[PDB]
Amino acid sequence: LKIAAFNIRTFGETKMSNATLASYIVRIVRRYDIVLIQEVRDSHLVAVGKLLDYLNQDDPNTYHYVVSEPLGRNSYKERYLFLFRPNKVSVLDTYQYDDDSFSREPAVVKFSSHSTKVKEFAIVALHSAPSDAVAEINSLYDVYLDVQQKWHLNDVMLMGDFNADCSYVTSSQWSSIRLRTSSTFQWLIPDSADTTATSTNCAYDRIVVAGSLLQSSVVPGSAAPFDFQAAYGLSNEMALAISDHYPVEVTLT
Amino acid sequence: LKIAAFNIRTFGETKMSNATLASYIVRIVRRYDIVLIQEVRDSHLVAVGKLLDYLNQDDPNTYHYVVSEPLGRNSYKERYLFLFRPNKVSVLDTYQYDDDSFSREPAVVKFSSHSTKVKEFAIVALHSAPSDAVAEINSLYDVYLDVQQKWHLNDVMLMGDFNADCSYVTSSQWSSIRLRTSSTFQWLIPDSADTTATSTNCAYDRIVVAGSLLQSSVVPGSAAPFDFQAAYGLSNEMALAISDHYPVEVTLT
DNA sequence: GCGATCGC
DNA sequence: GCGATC
DNA sequence: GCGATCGC
DNA sequence: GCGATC
Ligand SMILES: *[C@@H]1O[C@H](CO)[C@H](O)[C@H](O)[C@H]1NC(C)=O
Ligand SMILES: *[C@@H]1O[C@H](CO)[C@H](O)[C@H](O)[C@H]1NC(C)=O
Repeated sequence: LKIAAFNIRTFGETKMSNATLASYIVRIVRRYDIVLIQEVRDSHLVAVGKLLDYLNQDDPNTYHYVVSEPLGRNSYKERYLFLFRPNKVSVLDTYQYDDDSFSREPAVVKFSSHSTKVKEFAIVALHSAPSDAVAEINSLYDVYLDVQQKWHLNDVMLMGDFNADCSYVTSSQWSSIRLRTSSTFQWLIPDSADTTATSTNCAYDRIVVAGSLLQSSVVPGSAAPFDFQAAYGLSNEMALAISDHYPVEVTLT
Repeated sequence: LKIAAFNIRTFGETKMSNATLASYIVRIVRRYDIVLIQEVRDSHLVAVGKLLDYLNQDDPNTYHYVVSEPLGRNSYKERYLFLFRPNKVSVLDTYQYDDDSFSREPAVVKFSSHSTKVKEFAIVALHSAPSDAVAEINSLYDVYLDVQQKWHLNDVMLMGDFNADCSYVTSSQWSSIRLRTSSTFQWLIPDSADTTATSTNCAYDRIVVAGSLLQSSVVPGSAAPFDFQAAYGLSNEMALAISDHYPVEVTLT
């Protein structure tokens, strides 16, 4: 099973209405069984509708989805969108963590997976606020505890664009982040990875796993950023038109 | 007499050490009798030394100067530098306004001018904080009153990079700015001027005059931004390497 | 400092 | 058009 | 979100 | 290397 987290810069009607752009997004999305799409700025779900239409052109149930409400303290809101192949996994339950620790309160989905060692697991999504990256990543530790009590599940994948490097999270701040220091979690995407399509070299996008079953289901060395620029022979300009971030992915067995 | 205010993006040792860059700065500076240079990030005055050396290669007294101390609340400091031709004008007095209304407290120079209608006038320099543009421009009204009481002088020129347009000062904020609403002042650079070398079209840099004598000394239509890119046949890249702003200038008679 | 979209 | 973001 | 220098 | 800016 292939899972990815993808920050698609300002995913909305404008990008989904460009046929060239749409085609590349569709291509990327089709690589995965489960894909978290962040930065969905689509109050009426018109862009999301268009995407599913493309994905479901040959079989109406190729992909299904779960979408959060528009999240944000002020006028700037984003949804978390989970795309999944219904023949591979099912959604057992979902929940919106709500506390005010986060700009975009984490969306949590409990999945059933027939084809892998782990049979049931949750995914916690987070597109952190660049400005409050340290505190938010640190707050995810409490979300993990929450999920654990709510569903009696230890097998949890924490994923998204954490802004977890470069100017947002410096080297001296790591020690104050419980999600990082705790031995309960395994960070699949290392600090040395480059998850940006831009000129920077930053490990913004992360994949964090907790639980013995989930940890043992991970295929060694499968976790990495997917450089779509290199894969598809695009120019930097074309790559940036799709997104400023690369998806981060992992394979489960 | 020709007076200008020029924000030279990060004026410092790096820019002054590039001979091509230095040459263009020198060319620009030589157009004027009095020139306010902002964004001087030169704690030891090495860049300022180099500039004067160029300017004074043929006659040791071609240009003289007055420099403020490094100004700023925190670690980011800038000096205000006034370059003047000593055969044209003299410095009678200077003063550092100090209150905490400003990020970079205005430097004030009182000049003597033999060749023009106005014989004595002050120049108030301000490189406002982009973020607190409205309040700072509004605070200049109080500085004007200050100068007026200190020296019994009504002939005052307020100049610099006020960040007075586009996202920093919007249309609905103008009415709260006393320097703008008061009939005491004449705004020489209009809102329709473009003072940036970048792609934006903004009237950031301004020239404001108070006092009857000074107002009547102004040559009608002489006040404008000096587009050095167009003047010297530079590429956009070369122009931006010099500065992101154009000098604003005026002629007095 | 810059540039972009959304959602009014 | 422009504010709140990334 | 990005990129630049200074001044440690 | 990195924080405080523009
Ligand atoms: C799609 O976006 C790209 C990359 O930004 C193009 O430049 C193209 O202009 C857009 N769409 C067109 C009209 O088909
Ligand atoms: C001067 O700066 C320019 C413009 O940015 C050049 O690209 C040039 O590389 C610099 N100086 C050189 C070494 O002489």
